[PDB]
Amino acid sequence: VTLCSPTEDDWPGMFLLAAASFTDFIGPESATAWRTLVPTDGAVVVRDSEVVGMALYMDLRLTVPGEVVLPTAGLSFVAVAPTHRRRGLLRAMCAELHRRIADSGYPVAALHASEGGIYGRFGYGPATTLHELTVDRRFARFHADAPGGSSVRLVRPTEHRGEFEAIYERWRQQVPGGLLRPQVLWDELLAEAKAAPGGDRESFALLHPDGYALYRVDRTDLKLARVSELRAVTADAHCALWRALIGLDSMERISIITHPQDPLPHLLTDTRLARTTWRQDGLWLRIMNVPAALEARGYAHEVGEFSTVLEVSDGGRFALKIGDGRARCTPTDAAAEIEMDRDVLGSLYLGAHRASTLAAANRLRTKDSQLLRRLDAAFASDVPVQTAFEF
Amino acid sequence: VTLCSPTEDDWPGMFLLAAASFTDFIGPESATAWRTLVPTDGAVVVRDSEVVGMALYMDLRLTVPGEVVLPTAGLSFVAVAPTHRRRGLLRAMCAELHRRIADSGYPVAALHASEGGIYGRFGYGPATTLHELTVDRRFARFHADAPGGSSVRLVRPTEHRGEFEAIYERWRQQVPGGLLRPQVLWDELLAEAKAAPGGDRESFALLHPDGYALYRVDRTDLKLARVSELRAVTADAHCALWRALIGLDSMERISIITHPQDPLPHLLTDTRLARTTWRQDGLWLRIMNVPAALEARGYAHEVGEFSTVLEVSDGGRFALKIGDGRARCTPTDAAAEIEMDRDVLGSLYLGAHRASTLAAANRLRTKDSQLLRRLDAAFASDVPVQTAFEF
Amino acid sequence: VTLCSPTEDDWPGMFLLAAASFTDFIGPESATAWRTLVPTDGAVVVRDSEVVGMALYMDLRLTVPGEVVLPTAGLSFVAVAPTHRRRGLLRAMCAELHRRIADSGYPVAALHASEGGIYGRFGYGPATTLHELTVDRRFARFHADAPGGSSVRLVRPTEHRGEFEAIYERWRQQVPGGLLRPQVLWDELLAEAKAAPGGDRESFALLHPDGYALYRVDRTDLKLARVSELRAVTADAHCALWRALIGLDSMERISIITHPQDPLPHLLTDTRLARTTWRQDGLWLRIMNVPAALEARGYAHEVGEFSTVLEVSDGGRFALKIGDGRARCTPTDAAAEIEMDRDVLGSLYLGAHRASTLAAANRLRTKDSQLLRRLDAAFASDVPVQTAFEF
Amino acid sequence: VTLCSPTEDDWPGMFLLAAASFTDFIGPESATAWRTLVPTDGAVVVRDSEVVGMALYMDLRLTVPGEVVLPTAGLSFVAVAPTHRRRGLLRAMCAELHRRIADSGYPVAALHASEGGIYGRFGYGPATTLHELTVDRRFARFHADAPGGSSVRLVRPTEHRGEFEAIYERWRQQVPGGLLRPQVLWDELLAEAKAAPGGDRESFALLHPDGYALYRVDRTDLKLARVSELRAVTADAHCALWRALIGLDSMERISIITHPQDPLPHLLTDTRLARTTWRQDGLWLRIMNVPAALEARGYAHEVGEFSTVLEVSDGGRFALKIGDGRARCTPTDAAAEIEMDRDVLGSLYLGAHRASTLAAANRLRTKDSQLLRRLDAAFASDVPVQTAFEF
Amino acid sequence: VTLCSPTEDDWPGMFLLAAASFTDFIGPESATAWRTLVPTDGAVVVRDSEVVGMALYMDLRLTVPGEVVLPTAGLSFVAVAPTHRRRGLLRAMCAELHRRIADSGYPVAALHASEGGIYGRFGYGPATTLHELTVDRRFARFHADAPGGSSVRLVRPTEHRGEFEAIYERWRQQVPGGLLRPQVLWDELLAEAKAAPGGDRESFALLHPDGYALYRVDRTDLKLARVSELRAVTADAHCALWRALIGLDSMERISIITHPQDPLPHLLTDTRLARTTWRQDGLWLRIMNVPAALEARGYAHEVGEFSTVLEVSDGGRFALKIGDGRARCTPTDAAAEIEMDRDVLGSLYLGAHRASTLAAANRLRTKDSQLLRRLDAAFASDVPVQTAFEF
Ligand SMILES: CC(C)NC(=N)NC(=N)Nc1ccc(Cl)cc1
Ligand SMILES: CC(C)NC(=N)NC(=N)Nc1ccc(Cl)cc1
Ligand SMILES: CC(C)NC(=N)NC(=N)Nc1ccc(Cl)cc1
Ligand SMILES: CC(C)NC(=N)NC(=N)Nc1ccc(Cl)cc1
Ligand SMILES: CC(C)NC(=N)NC(=N)Nc1ccc(Cl)cc1
Repeated sequence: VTLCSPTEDDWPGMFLLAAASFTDFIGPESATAWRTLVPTDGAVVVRDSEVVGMALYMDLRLTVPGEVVLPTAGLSFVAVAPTHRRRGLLRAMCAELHRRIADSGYPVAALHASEGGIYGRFGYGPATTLHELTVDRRFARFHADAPGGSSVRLVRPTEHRGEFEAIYERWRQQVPGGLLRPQVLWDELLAEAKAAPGGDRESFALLHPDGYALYRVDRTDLKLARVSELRAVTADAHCALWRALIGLDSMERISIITHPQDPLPHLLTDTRLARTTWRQDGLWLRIMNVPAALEARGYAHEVGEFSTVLEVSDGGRFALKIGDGRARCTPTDAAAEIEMDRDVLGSLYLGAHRASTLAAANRLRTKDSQLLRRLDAAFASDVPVQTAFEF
Repeated sequence: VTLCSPTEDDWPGMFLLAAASFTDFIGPESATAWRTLVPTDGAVVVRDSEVVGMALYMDLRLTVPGEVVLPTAGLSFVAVAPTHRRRGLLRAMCAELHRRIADSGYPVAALHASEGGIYGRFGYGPATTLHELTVDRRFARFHADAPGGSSVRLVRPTEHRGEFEAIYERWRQQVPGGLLRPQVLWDELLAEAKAAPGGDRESFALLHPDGYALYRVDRTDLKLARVSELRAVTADAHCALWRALIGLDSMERISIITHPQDPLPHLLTDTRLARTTWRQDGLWLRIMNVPAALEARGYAHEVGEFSTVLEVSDGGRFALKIGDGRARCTPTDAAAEIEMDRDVLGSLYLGAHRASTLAAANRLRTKDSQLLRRLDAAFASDVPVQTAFEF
Repeated sequence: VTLCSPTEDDWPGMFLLAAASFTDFIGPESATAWRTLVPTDGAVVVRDSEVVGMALYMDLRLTVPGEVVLPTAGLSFVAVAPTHRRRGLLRAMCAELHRRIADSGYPVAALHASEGGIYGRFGYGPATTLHELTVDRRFARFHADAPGGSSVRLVRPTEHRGEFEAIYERWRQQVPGGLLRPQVLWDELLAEAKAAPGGDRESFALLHPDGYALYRVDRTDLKLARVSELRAVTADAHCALWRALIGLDSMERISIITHPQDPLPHLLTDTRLARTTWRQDGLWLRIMNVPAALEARGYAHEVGEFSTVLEVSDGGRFALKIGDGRARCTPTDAAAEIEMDRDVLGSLYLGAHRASTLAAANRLRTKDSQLLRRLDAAFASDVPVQTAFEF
Repeated sequence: VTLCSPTEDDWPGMFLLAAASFTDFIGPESATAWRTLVPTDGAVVVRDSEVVGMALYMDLRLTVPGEVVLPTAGLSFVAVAPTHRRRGLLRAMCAELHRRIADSGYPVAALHASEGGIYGRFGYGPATTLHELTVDRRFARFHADAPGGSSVRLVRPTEHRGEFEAIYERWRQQVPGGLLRPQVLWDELLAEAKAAPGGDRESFALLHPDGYALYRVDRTDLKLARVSELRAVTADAHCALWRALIGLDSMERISIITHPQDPLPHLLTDTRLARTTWRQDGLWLRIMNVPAALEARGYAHEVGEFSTVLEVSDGGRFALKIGDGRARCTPTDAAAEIEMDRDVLGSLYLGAHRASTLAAANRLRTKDSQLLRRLDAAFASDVPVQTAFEF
Repeated sequence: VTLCSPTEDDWPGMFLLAAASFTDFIGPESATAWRTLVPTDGAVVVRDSEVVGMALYMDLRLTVPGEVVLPTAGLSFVAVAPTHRRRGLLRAMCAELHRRIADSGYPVAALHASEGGIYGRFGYGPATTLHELTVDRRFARFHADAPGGSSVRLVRPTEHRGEFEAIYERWRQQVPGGLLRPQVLWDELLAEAKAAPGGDRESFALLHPDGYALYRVDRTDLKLARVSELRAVTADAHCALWRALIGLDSMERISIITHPQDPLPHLLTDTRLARTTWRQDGLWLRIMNVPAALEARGYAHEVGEFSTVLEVSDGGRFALKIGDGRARCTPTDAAAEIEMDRDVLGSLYLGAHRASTLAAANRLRTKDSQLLRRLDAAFASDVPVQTAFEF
């Protein structure tokens, strides 16, 4: 077996492995559009001749706490032929891409995991949490305090592309987890909004000056509406869109994949009607350069200046000083006050997981409980972390 | 209809309403043990003659952030006959008990809600969150970092009552949400640990010096073990008990009703195996005396001294100064900087809900985003809020 | 918001609201064929610019007891945008159409209800009952008395359109509930008889000189045949078609949406094999002109001449004389002997609901039990009321 | 009603009956390809004018024990209109085809039965057994002894047609139950390997020099892979293909319709993971000429020479001598030592059913237990009987 | 941890581990009756003080092909505390019991496996196959050939204990897999035949001079009868009992756990009505002494004398001569012609698995296909292998 950058002649072999590996593999046409986000030298293949393994990264822009946008290597299209399992192909492909990503200057890599048990050992930690809420809209009444007690329009998505793009662009710059959505991914999204013979029903949109929701009736459950994406830049827009969704009088239930701090339940007289039906890891992060990542993000202003020594397992030891919402992270050989594997740092990085929770599992080790409280407070995000789109 | 404290002659009428109202109504014997926690004048009935409504409170001790224990009026046994709906009986009974609770000197009242839409309008806010985790133990492997890589014993619960009582007593004093469990409730718990003809299977216990788990196989799904209660005072005890539960080799699944910050998922190589199968409000709080409650709890040391003016809707306006982890809360007629209904304060009080999340639903109103960040940080609990036992 | 007859420019806005409101919305092509049944001034829209509400009526011909055919305004395509709920749009649109229908000379309006709780307050009463029967054909044996112990042919529907049209035309003139089916609706029916990729299987027909059945195998349950429509003008035809349907030896079950007096169960040695799997209101009626409707239908010859005074709530008081199967219905200020809301009269009108049943719910009020027996007998239909087709 | 060979003018009438009778009826195009396997005079129709019954046979080649290939009449496309049940059409059509098959010189006829209770009385006995195995691949580990501890390639079926044809051709000559697969059936198979809108997902192939597997992900259960066909000429190929199928890491389950002696379970450390989820009769046989069939197949060499007298109910009495793996079967009027109906002989013929098992049901009658043991041993097949393809 | 024979003081500790390990653990009373089958020194415990592991064997009598009865060590009550997994306790307990069993003179050990992946590596091979058949009795018609076209009585089990014992005793001596059922196990069986509050319904019996069936209606599915045990010594008795079971006119379905050669399906006009709903390994065998086991059983008379050399992996090499239905098995250092692990021999031993099937998985290795055919024929059982009762 050999590992190398694919030639044009490798891509049909890659698309066969993709079709056999991914049920959501639209086809070679969709694949060729995503391919425009893959840099030169962003892809590796393993050949036995025939393609038996592949992996690549896309050039992404990820928003982190403090509204800072990082260049991010988005791992995707990772697959090993069912004929070639347990031969170290995944480890070899991840080692080569990680070498290329680090050499190229990316401070972070990111992925969506097909299973929970793979990517930890390669230094990825789950950094966003997906939370599905299902509302029994038949009983849903808005609280007396809820805003907006007709700013929303029901529209055809393909006729309002410009407005969706501009709202999304405002949203993604404000929210940790936000990703820049390039033109080719808007092309894909609006092509999926069409009804397909034997497939999805037509998508509709609810459009506010400061937010939109895209939804469709479920293929088989005709009383369920699924919200594919709701992006609101203001609380007024979020509440106005939910008032419209709860007005889908022919549905029994509205479901959305959202984040744990979605204020929806608080909009209703019965908080219990917004039921959590599913929870899962969303975006995973591998911190490629510990000092560049820790100095780049903003920190909570509420915690007073403090200094510590952080060791990442096989990733350096650093003097970490955090104050006035900024970190300075410098090499040191001083004794470590905090130790953790690289994956744990990625889990902390967008504020989705508390240092004290990881400490209670012994994933993060310190003898100082005051230092733990300070890290928890500092790494917290003012704006709750959300998940942009899967890749 | 008349509202009054019940006489001894009213109790058979109350037990009939209870049997008709509550499916979990063990019987008059269990009821008579809980009755020892009801103070003189802790109960009201409505008569049409026959009992058509009832409500009472029990004397409880609730742990709040800072390890402070508050006298708490636990509302329970609330029922209105199906013959007497929509006649204002619940509002009349809650108004009278709230008068008695406030006059008696309780700073807080608490309940478990049969539905989500009732108790908000009486000033109760959901203050703890129940989180059911279901583990597919067949795939569960402990992370290399997990502690305890035989401190636990498999025992009969009724033979180790003293040890369970002492561990629980340590747990409940340390954790916000903790409740003192009186002798009569230990009597009930150990009577429910017995197998019943046509009912529950036998409970077993896993016992560590610093924690215990009580579990039983499900009545009908013989491959599911349900953990009824796991109380761990140390991280080592928590991990050791889960190692033993994952060693129940005849089960496919282990389920527990826990809290959102349970570190279990982080103990495993695959965090996704600890699946969230259910989430719901647990304990609800009504703040009866705003200054006594806000001055009693401890606050985060990480936030610097700040002053604000808080108005509770029909519950006073106060100068609120928070610093060095303590609050001072004094009458003022100065302009309000923060306004919220009483129920919202109860939701904030144990740190389960963020001020910024309630603000995004307009349940809490301020024009100062810096003040919101400061309240979020100050009201946060170092020790995650848990739910003790239902009542 | 403004209410008006739509211009040609409004129809794309109406088709967007329709797609978002109705899951069964084939598309703009099907819509344009139904549109040929809508008279000039048969449609209203509400604009905010954009269409946020719509309603129309079609010109129909409804058969009532005595084989009398009434011009009928069939309400359809009624929808309010999810953005515009609770603003009185439905009440405003129904008030305007009802004004136009009454002014145009229609004695009755009719609809199929999307939910049971809407149309009562606008004067519509459920007037036909849908009854789904599911037969376990594996056990079905015909009684010794059953007729037809090969008059039926298995055919392709599109090749026998003329014969279906002529049988249906005989059926609809004989049966209360019958509707004239115009050419455009035969076009639609035969287009739905085609198999669709990802959709319905091919329909087949069973054809007798005096009846037909259209059926298809269910999309997903391949052992269920669904009869979409069985129209039999004679008992011999009805029994012959069921003999053929019970001969679908590859099916386990045959289901049909029929009426409560379907004689099918009586054809079998085991009446219980024709199981009632679903029951629901079918056609709803609003009596627009009380005297024109009550004088138009025929009444049971078995009841002797009687006179009464009927008051319809806000719909007039009338001297009602019924004899020799005919009614005379004239204005009076004499004291009322019978009172009911308009919706109740529509429920009585085709004989689907008994006066004595509505009296027992206090929907119809009299102090005379003899008068109730006389109304029950008079309003009964000799020929059981059936449901023609949905609109 | 009349029975005759169809004219070209009958075929549209036959295709209508086929569409109404068979849910798996691809269409007239697929039907016209299978039609090339039907000999002149291989088809009968019943007319009432219109086609109300049909039956035909195809020219097949069936492998029997000893690697002997018999000309076989494959009954197929048998249907009676639902209008014409219980009129003896099936018996009349089977009697005429059986006359033509016997006169033409076929020693055996075969079919796949739509139900288990029809074909016994026409002399067909179930001769192969279908066994569905479902593997929970997440737990599947190969035994230390299992062969092949990368000979297999993941390929697109349509690009390797030549290789599939050559492996299948080797398989079908070696295994009892094997059928020659003509070019038109390879055309059909590779056309079904394509994804269909609203239908099947794309098929992939696993290709070894000495075996192949064709599989697809299930339409609706996206964690189930269904193996449509696995043909392995060697044990090494069988194990190598299963290693690759168990490497489909995105599936939970792999299902296959195989035979009772599939060695798969023995390849795994946990034999129980290969679960039997379904069992059913596969190919049915009617022995048309008792001596030609019994002399044609090979018998077990392990049993010593023996002689008996076999009577088939209304099918002759024969002196049957079996030795050195060969039978001689000659007319006799000597007393019968063994008696059975024709269907029972067909059940014994490929070794799928034991003589002693049929004797215990009194389907085969002898007074000699030693003769039963000898027949069981002689009729056993060295190579386990498999099912080729349905027709 | 220490391993030793338990004292009387250990048994309460063993019964706690048993209750926690086995859901079917009736209680200490049932346990004390089974305990009478455990020889002195038949039990081992591991102590940490407290019991953390246990295993024992019972003295059984197992019928093998040729109606030979072997003393058999039945392993049972094997459990390791969930606190003590992965410490080699099971391997240590099995090694000690196997030492004691071998020293005591048992030629074979046997068990029922809680999972399929444990006992292989300790030399146990699955030797019987459990086959659940579910009959839709509503369609079941007996074939014209079926025997018995009133020898059976419906009786109360507890009144006919003597007759059940005598039939079972005849059955168990005739059938490979048969076990002697001691008086204490008849006591248990007849105590389980009683209805329990919240548990099983009453059992009834069908009693023939030469067979019995015990059955009960399912706890929850009131249209399912479960046959717990059917023992028939003659084909006439087997058919007569099934005629009576198919006469349970209030049931839809009759289920039984039987063996793969049950002739039931052949008794019916539709063989497919006896559906295989479940298949699993039953009894597992460990051959403790290869020559004593191979010389003890009878072999097929149909195969001519042959000689080979068999090597069992770490269990000896033997000259194996089989002729006239008897084996001679003597030490040799000649080259092996056949090799297999000990577990494989146990799988072959009662005739449930074919040598050629195990060879195709490479669990049995020879270069001689003629030798494989001879072993398959020789190890076959004339009387099909059945499973007596679980332990
Ligand atoms: C929504 C998700 C599942 N879509 C993706 N998986 N992203 C994706 N398919 N990514 C991808 C990237 C590059 C190429 Cl060349 C081909 C595919
Ligand atoms: C575990 C919960 C549901 N148990 C309770 N509901 N508490 C409870 N039943 N409380 C209660 C309190 C007082 C009396 Cl007199 C009777 C009953
Ligand atoms: C079978 C039923 C549901 N079909 C209808 N709903 N009727 C219907 N769609 N009616 C309708 C009438 C007029 C117009 Cl312009 C557009 C649609
Ligand atoms: C895979 C099976 C179900 N396919 C078949 N049934 N065979 C089949 N359809 N046979 C067939 C034979 C001849 C003619 Cl003309 C038309 C059809
Ligand atoms: C029917 C089966 C499951 N019953 C058994 N497991 N046998 C069993 N429990 N055996 C057993 C043997 C000895 C003792 Cl001391 C205690 C129990």
